[PDB]
Amino acid sequence: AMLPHGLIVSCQALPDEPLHSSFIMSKMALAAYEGGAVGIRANTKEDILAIKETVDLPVIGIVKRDYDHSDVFITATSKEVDELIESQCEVIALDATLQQRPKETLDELVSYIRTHAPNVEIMADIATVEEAKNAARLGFDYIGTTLHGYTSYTQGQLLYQNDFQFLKDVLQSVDAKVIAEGNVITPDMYKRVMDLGVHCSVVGGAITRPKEITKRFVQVME
Repeated sequence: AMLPHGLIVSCQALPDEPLHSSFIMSKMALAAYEGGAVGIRANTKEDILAIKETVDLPVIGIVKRDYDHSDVFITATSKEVDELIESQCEVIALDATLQQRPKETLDELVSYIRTHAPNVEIMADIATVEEAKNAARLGFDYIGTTLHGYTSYTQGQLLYQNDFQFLKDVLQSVDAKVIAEGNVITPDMYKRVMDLGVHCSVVGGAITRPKEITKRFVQVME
């Protein structure tokens, strides 16, 4: 397995966020590497290639792209997969909910990846326990929780709620490698999720989003 136990840093500034920049994301990933991260989440082929220039950490690649008439935006179709194959990231991740996709179904997209990029591992971005089970059924190499609370049917939910109850349920329903992702904001939460038995945790905003860290300081004053 490409991803060792440990901390993954997500370096995925989108257009219109302050640090949107292949170049800046390559230096964020260099910082995460120097601080002891064991991998990187990255978005778009161009950011993946920039990152692969500054670090040798295995990278988890997505392409975030909206399609009309679909709620699936994380590596929705084989178009995004083909970009990621050219990028040579070690792990291709994709929304592995069962919401309607623009083109291939999720089943078909998994088969597509195994067919055309047999050397790459796959990772399932999921929002629910049933989705996690289905991803295990599809043979995903890793199962992440980034979509928990970020779908229309999980509004309100936060990974940490009720002492990480959702994560507990996920770990008990599958035997696949489970990745805690989404609002892991303190070293203490990170410790907690590793204690609960996840393989890795992914941290984004608490490391690579100074706007969001800034807002957390400023709001104690409200």
